[PDB]
Amino acid sequence: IEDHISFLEKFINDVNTLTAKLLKDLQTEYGISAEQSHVLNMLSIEALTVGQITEKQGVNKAAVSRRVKKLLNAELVKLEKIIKLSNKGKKYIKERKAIMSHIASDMTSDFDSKEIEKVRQVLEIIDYRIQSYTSKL
Amino acid sequence: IEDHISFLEKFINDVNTLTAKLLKDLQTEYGISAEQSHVLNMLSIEALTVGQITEKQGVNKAAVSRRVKKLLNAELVKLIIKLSNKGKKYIKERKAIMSHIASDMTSDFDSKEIEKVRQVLEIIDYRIQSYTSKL
Ligand SMILES: O=C(N[C@@H](CO)[C@@H](O)c1ccc([N+](=O)[O-])cc1)C(Cl)Cl
Ligand SMILES: O=C(N[C@@H](CO)[C@@H](O)c1ccc([N+](=O)[O-])cc1)C(Cl)Cl
Repeated sequence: IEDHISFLEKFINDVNTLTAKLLKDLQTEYGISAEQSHVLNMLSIEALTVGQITEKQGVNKAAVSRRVKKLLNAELVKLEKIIKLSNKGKKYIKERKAIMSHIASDMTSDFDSKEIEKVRQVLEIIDYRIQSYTSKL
Repeated sequence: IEDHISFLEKFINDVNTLTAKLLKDLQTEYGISAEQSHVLNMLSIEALTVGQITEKQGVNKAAVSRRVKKLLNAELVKLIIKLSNKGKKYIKERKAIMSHIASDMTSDFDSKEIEKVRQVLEIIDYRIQSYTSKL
């Protein structure tokens, strides 16, 4: 009830702890820092400004800047202007989705796509609401 | 199933987005960065010796090392490293914000619906941890 908030916090912590570990090598192979990939996956969504990324993240603006340039030095992301992803950066995101999808299947081998449908409908609606709140200050 | 993973990925991204904005003013008011707040947030649960404090985040040796102490000074942390009273009070405040907003956002839902939501995230989390542990 405010216990769901905690669970949700724990659930997220776990996904990060897992995704981190699952993506270690690939990040090494790319030269990437964890916080850098999360920017790449953050842009995997479209294109954002360095303030947007800092404001959607909540870390020191300088740090976001230090990671945004390193991605342009590595040709992982390009510019419009705004900051898009480069193809090099895409094959990455693509190599990520592939590792994610392999494990997600194990853990969801025995589910009911109908069970899942309703649950997702409830989330898209919560997601919709979270976004509206965010825009207003 | 890739679209299911994209959504969860996005879903999370917003939650994180939103929590940041919603706590910014209060974290600034306590003089701490967001990153110092999960450090407290992880301790809202337990108390931890550096290793495990990093065992969840999994980032740098220095990132952990130069935020841990800051907090003792701000006086919201103790060493082990457990919460301090001022720290305990911060969380109380943090939980307020989060709960009112989450409530007033789920309010029109049939507990039955939300419950099946949590039950499917629990099964999913149960498998993650188990899998995590298998490294
Ligand atoms: O933006 C920053 N520094 C610039 C200028 O030196 C950048 O060159 C930089 C790159 C890498 C690192 N290093 O710590 O990973 C620091 C700074 C600040 Cl984090 Cl010091
Ligand atoms: O890896 C993270 N990065 C984001 C979360 O929004 C970043 O803004 C951030 C990192 C660490 C902490 N701190 O509380 O541990 C807060 C925020 C998690 Cl906290 Cl989700």
